[PDB]
Amino acid sequence: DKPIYTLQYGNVGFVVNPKTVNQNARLLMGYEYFTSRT
Amino acid sequence: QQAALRNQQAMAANLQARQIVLQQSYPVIQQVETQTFDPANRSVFDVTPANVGIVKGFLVKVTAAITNNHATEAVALTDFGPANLVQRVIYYDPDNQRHTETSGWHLHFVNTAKQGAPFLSSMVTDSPIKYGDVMNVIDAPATIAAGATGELTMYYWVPLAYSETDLTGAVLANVPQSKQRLKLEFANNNTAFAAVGANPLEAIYQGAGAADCEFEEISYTVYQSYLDQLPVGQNGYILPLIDLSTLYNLENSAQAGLTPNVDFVVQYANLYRYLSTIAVFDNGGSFNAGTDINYLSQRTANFSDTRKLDPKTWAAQTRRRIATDFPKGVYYCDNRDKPIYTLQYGNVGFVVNPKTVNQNARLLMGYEYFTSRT
Amino acid sequence: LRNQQAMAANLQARQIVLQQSYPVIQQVETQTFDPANRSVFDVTPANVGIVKGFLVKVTAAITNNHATEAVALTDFGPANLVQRVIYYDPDNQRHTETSGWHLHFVNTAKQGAPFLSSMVTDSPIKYGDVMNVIDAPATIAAGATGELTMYYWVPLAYSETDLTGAVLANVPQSKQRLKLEFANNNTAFAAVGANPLEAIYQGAGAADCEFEEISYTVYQSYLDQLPVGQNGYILPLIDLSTLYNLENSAQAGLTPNVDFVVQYANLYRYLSTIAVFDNGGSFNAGTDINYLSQRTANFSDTRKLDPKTWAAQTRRRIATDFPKGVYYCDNRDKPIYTLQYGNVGFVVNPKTVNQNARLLMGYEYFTSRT
Amino acid sequence: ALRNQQAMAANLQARQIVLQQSYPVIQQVETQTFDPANRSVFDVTPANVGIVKGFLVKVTAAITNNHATEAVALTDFGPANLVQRVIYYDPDNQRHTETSGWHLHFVNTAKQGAPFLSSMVTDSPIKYGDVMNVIDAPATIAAGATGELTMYYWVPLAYSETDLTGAVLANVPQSKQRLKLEFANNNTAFAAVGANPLEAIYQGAGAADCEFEEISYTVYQSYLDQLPVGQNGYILPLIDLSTLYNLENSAQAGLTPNVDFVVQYANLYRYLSTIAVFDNGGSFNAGTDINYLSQRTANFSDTRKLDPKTWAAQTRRRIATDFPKGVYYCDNRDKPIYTLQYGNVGFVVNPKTVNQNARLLMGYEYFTSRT
Amino acid sequence: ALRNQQAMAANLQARQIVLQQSYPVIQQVETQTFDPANRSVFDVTPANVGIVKGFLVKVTAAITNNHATEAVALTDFGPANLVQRVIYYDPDNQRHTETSGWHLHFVNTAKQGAPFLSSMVTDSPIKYGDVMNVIDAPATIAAGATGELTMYYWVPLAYSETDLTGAVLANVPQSKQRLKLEFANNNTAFAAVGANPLEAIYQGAGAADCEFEEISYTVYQSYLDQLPVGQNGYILPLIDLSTLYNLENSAQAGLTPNVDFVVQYANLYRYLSTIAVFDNGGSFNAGTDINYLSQRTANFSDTRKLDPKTWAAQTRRRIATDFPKGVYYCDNRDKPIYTLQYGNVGFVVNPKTVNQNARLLMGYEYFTSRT
Repeated sequence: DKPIYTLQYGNVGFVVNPKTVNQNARLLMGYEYFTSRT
Repeated sequence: QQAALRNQQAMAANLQARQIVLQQSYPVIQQVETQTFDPANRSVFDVTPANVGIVKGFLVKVTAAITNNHATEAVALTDFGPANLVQRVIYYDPDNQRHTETSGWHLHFVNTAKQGAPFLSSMVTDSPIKYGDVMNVIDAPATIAAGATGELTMYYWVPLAYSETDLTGAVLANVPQSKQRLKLEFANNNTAFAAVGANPLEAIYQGAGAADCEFEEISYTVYQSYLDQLPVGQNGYILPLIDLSTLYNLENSAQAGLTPNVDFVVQYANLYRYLSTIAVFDNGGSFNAGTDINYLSQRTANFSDTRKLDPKTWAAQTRRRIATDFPKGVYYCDNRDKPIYTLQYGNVGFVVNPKTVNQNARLLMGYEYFTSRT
Repeated sequence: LRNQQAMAANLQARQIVLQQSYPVIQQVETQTFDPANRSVFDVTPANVGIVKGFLVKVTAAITNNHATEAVALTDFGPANLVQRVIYYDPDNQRHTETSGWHLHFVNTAKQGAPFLSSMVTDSPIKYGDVMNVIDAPATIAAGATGELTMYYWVPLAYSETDLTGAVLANVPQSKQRLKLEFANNNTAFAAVGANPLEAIYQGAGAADCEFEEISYTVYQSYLDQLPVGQNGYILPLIDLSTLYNLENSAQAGLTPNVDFVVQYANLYRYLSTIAVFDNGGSFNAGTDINYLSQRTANFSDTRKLDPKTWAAQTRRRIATDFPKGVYYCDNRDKPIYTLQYGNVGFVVNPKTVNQNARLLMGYEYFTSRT
Repeated sequence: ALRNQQAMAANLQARQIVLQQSYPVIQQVETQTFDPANRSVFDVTPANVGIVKGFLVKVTAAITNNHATEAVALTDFGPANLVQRVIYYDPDNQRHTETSGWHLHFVNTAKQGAPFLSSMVTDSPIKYGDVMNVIDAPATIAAGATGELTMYYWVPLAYSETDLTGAVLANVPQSKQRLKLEFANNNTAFAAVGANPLEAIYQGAGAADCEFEEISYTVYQSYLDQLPVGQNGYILPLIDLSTLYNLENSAQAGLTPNVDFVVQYANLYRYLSTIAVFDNGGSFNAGTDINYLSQRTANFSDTRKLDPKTWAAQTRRRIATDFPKGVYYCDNRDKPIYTLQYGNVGFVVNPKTVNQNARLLMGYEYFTSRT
Repeated sequence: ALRNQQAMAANLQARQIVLQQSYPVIQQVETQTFDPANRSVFDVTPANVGIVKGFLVKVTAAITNNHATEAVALTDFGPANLVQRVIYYDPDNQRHTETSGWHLHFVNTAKQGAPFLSSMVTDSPIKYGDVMNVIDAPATIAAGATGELTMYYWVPLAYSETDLTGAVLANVPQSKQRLKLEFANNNTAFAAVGANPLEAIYQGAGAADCEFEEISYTVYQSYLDQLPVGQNGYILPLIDLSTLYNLENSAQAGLTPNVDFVVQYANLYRYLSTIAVFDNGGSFNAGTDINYLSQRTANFSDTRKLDPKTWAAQTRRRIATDFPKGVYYCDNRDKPIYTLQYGNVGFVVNPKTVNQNARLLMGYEYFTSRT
């Protein structure tokens, strides 16, 4: 209903504060978005 | 084209009004709330401060009683100790805009940086007159033996205004409608005590008796500092509009991905004017006195380092600022006179080139900055 | 109108004086004596240029003649080597009239650290307490003799750069009077259980302690070679027509959980306030107080704080705590000033009140000669 | 006189613009690790870039006491004696500072207002403290042990971070600067019992068998880059850049009990500070061998004739502690001693006791024009 | 837009005239022989003459393996690690290249189109071959032996012999250039078995007892003299001389198996080439620990997503052989990566295997304007 949209790169971020971090840990992100062809 | 005269005039008007406000109003520090609680029941509180005049900041007093119930083993203070009594603090002004949002340890290190010495500490001297640690303003037993109870006191200053004379960041709280909000997330029995070998970063005590340590209670008192009886003029209240429309915030973040002998770079965002930077090298739960670092630096898009220094030389610059060293693995950078601003030059980054990198290593960054409300 | 120009001129003249004159610190008097014979002295400073203040050096040897009991420093210790000080200028107007301990605490407040102390650091280079500038043995054992050194700065001018309160004596002719009352064998030693407020040492051997002798040297600090202009000497008339004084007082009548209010007088611009809670001879670290504050009638408290938070504000000013039961309040940037007597008061709400309890007040203030 | 007042105004404005427009940089120039038994004098070549303010010199060392049974203990100056002498020459080969490591260190302390780069002890439970050992040396080195030392010196060109008087403009590609560092060696660093400890780092019964294992130095150059350009090229504070801010030291002898020993400020320099070390024949005393010290003008009048403890009191107001035994300091920063404003001036010491080979080591901080 | 097209035309014409009228010169600037145990960082001062194109640095060294029984063998980078870092600052103290010796060497090879200054093996009976040992290092140094090494690096300012983009005009007598060389020492040059060989020259069971005996360097400066003068003074390619051509490197971590690791071209530079070294926790593999590599635009589309061998095939077309194990190259010279022409772009590596302490060492070659 209100898409994340910033005019500046990273004016918004997705946050994860981990309690436990094993070796080779990583976040695999997936995005759905709209953007102009031009 | 030009017309930039507006800015020049705006700055002058802002400074003039700031001075008038400082000269005409009277400073007040008043208690707004006090509570004693058991962390086992609750540890997060939302304080609603009073809406009176221009708010400069909050002095937060925190006391606690901790009992080590272990049958045989003791615990000892971590490097941060009582500074971890508050885990996180977040402030929202009447317009619901967020200002400071950071960890208690970061807020405390900035309190120290701005004082020019360990915050509210008692220096030691040869004076025969009995000055000294008489009142235990910030205090915590170095160790708590098996079966013993220790008493702690620590204070945090949550700033809105930059200082007592620079009202940049201050908040005008006169709208009866919306309240300010000061959120405090305190330590509890799950964050305050670290077992041997566990990461001590957020803990108060660490040791073989940690699993049996518990808070008997925690108490806090929030004092609000503000300016009352604001000066009025032909156009109504005289107010520094730039000061009151600028946010002075502290924020922290975490980054990982360090590798031995490779530059680890943390970019500064644009728009923010960074006054200070703190970098904590949490080397997988180990905090070392510079020995796990080749050098630290601040660098601009141009491979140009403005202060690429070995750890001890970096530490020397900090000794000139706070008269001692920050705890192991905590590094400070003062950019107050010439704030890092990515518009002034290209992008800029804070650099750490590690010598040794343990598993789960990360850099915890703390920033002090000014930014336009709009 | 006016004034804007009067002050502007005053400040200009001050600047010219500081820029053109030359500072001098000169010994004016030294004396050694036995307090068994005398303990009050009237020192006559030199009438030269603009006088800024006096540095008073006091040394003493104390012998514990007790057979087996020792004595130990009180909280004020050597700061009680001088019991009182009074200064009269060439026009017979008094400036400071206060106790040695209050004077010492103000010296500390103005320095921003324990006065003339040596700060401890990790430096391997041997800086440290090399010269024992202010010094006194923690204890003097039965049969032993201890050597003490104390310094006090009696201010006329507010600071090295603010000449408010300074005294013009290059002309006056009439003499200045710096009166000093030293500790004696009756005030310096407190028996166990007795009030240690005014004493230097307290302990089981006190009754047999005595001064071997006391010596003092007064150094006068002034500005010479004053600048001359058209109308003559260029002088900051406001600075020289303002008194910067320290004064003390005592108040009693405290009762548990009730606000004890000490009214500030009108006319005076109070820069700082010190309140000592002499709780019947007991000096506690805030545990006998609920809160302290400064209050305006019909405008409430401007800083009602618990003792530790009050102490926190002081730690920002002197980098440590004053001794037990000693509370400080800085109002330098905005001096307490009421047109009506007591339109403002200093408040102490006591938690515990022993017999013979009282608050010993100390004030730093500016006021017009006229 | 109008040409001067306007000259000073132009200078300050230029200084202010340079400070506002340029960006400060501190960067490593050179690092070297060596054994002083092999070589102890080094000529470092600073980079020629912008306006140079000074050099921060990091010095580390490892010392081993191989005596069979006896230890050695730090002298009063200790690690400040790791560098024996420092000399700087600018691109025109004009000499600025030339003094001892101990004098330079004492000025660094005076300018900081506290023991240089020290860590102040407080009651804070948070673990601030001597964490990084910026300036450090073990109090003693026992027979058979090896101690590690770290020392820092700031070699100034500019007077301060905001006052560029004494700074050096180094933008001439073929004219090099020279920073000469003369380090301690086994001969200077270790003093036998009873020998003069002035220049030594450690003194004790194990001295003859002490040896450096190595010394290392890293020189960082502090300067201002991206100099502002205007309608005439670089906007530069001409007075600042043509004034020398130097430190120098000398030794004076001829002291006799109860007689005023006067050291005349022999040059027409503007003396900002004076340090007097009473090396009483190898003995360094806490004022007990002195009646008084003073600064006096030809007019025979004293501006501050003080007993030793009172003299020390003035210093405690400046550096929050006392300088080591026998070291006396005098601040004249706001009103520099300048013999052309008043008669010749002298620094005075009236000794109470004078041992054989007694002397006053004088250290000066001053401004003087290139021409 | 007309002001630009004409600006570029004027630049090229000026460049062409400078190249036709001036005469190229290459001359020694400085030579020094030293033991890195004593000093390993040197600030060389180039001569201020005409337009400077670059520096050819000759480096020789003697290394002795004093282990009782074990040898050491060259690492994959070997003598390219004789210089650890190189940094250049021009007369205005603007920094150009700042990178590692190995990265600089790989770019020298990429620009030559074959291993830099190597001798190609052929069937010729005439005795051409490795006669002069221009770049040379013994494959192994046995216990008790001493090996001799020679290495050359070209530090570029100008992009090439014919393209003066990035060149430096050094005709300001008092503004010096700075070429800082940080050499290998016993700590960086020798890696024990199992230790990371990235920065080392030799690795083996005899490493702990290996020592440099000496290192020597000679810097030659290449420049253009007798600059053409016209009706306005020197005819100069203004765009060429106000553009920086630099090399820089950085390290990136955070790799996980089968997941795309993306390194964003974070600056608005015009990236001519990219080198990615997969230091897989001290292990350097021949593509077997990688699924694919690619360059990708915000549009999420890949312009060259390739398996490792096919990626290597493209590089073989550029340098006639493969770079060492774990070193990947990408040529973008004709169409430089420039994030302002298309969305942000990223260099991608999707690893098949990721060891502890894995990281990508990124090396970039790029153009950027001074302002």
